[PDB]
Amino acid sequence: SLHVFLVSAPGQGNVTPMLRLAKSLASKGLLVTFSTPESYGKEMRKTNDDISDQPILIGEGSIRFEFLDDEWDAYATHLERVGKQNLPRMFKKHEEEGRPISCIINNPFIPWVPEVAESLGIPSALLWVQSCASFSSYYHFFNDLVSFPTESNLKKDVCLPSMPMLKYDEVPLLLYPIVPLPIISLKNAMLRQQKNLSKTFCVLVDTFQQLEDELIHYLSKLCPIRPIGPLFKISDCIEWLDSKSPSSVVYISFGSIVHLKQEQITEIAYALMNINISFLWVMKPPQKDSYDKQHVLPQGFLEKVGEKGKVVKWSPQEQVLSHQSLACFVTHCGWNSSMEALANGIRVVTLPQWGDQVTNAKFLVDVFGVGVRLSRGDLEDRIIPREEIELRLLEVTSGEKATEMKHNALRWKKAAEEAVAKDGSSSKNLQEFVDELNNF
Ligand SMILES: O=c1ccn([C@@H]2O[C@H](COP(=O)(O)OP(=O)(O)O[C@H]3O[C@H](CO)[C@@H](O)[C@H](O)[C@H]3O)[C@@H](O)[C@H]2O)c(=O)[nH]1
Repeated sequence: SLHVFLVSAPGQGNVTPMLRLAKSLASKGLLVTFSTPESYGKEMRKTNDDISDQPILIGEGSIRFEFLDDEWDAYATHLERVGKQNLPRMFKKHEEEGRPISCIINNPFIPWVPEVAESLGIPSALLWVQSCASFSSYYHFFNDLVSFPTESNLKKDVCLPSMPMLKYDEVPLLLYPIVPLPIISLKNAMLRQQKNLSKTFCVLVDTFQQLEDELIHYLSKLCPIRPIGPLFKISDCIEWLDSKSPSSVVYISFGSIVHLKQEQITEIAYALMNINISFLWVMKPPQKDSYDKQHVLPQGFLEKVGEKGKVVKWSPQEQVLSHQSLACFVTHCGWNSSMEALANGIRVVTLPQWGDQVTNAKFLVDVFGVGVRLSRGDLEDRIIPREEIELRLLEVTSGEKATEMKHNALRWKKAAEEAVAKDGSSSKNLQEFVDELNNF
């Protein structure tokens, strides 16, 4: 019935939640138009045959794919410029066909979208694609409410409300003073998103109330949040895994962006060879425009390790992480992977790299209690050697608190599944958002 337009920044980290939310809304019986820049839509339309220029009927609703014309930080202003003109182009064609948009939902890395929305008098909504503690970090940074590291004091602790104390290198690294050249682009977009929050009536977050309970209430009277996660639940690999014994495979994957250093890759392989543990390891091939090059393994690696180890280029990570044969998840602690691990009951080994990964790894290890810390990310600037890698793999699988960390994980999978059930907090939140879309 209701035409709700969704628009994502390019990239797995942003498209996966927007699309997951799109499927949620369509299931709730709405016309949902997902939109992403064409240069990126090109790459998911080649790999997908059901991204097929018809609505995919979901529940009582449907999902049409109207990619914004990319005409393609130099890119950031280009996407803004092109987009601020071509977006209303799409809201005229749509309106003048009897189906006009009643809400635009964007993610932070296109923070100008709310402006365009309010320019046309369309209500603007924000899908936050990180944790509520990541939101709270940015909100308090932008509004200058709590003290943060400065060039004058690069190592300052930070005390945010209803959060553990974070060390200088546990707050999302986009807020760190020492920021490389391109990293400034995303920094401003996050801060630009904090600015336009005034122009937004609802902030949706892929978290569940039990996971970040006290922070969500604190923000409910400051900058209210709507937890509607885990979105992925609300909305050769397997057979090989089907042939292992339960709780025995080390699964390793660092998402679609992180490309570790060769030296770091080598210490992981020797680590896995040494302790002779079963593993599934995603080693992402690079972009064919070099930039950074394909990794290599030790010689005879695959043949020394044998049936115990398996290297793939990409993985059905949702299917993998629900698999009883997994023992742990060496993760870069992206939020989409952190939520997948939490809602599947998987213990983690944290190797965060940049952005909010350091925060999420702080929480998984010290707050959520579901894993072991392996590294501290980019400000640490240290090749984690094979011996501590072997060390954390034994702590998380057979150490003293291994079963305790397992129990913790199970209870978070229990609590994640309550929230997504028909009457749970997140299902209710999501319906009350649908309840508010209609009423206005
Ligand atoms: O082999 C793989 C590896 C990953 N995934 C999927 O890829 C996504 C990974 O997302 P995430 O865990 O969020 O990793 P990144 O792509 O690095 O996410 C980026 O965007 C997120 C939202 O801004 C931030 O939390 C991260 O810091 C940023 O790196 C998840 O849906 C995984 O299931 C696969 O299907 N197969």
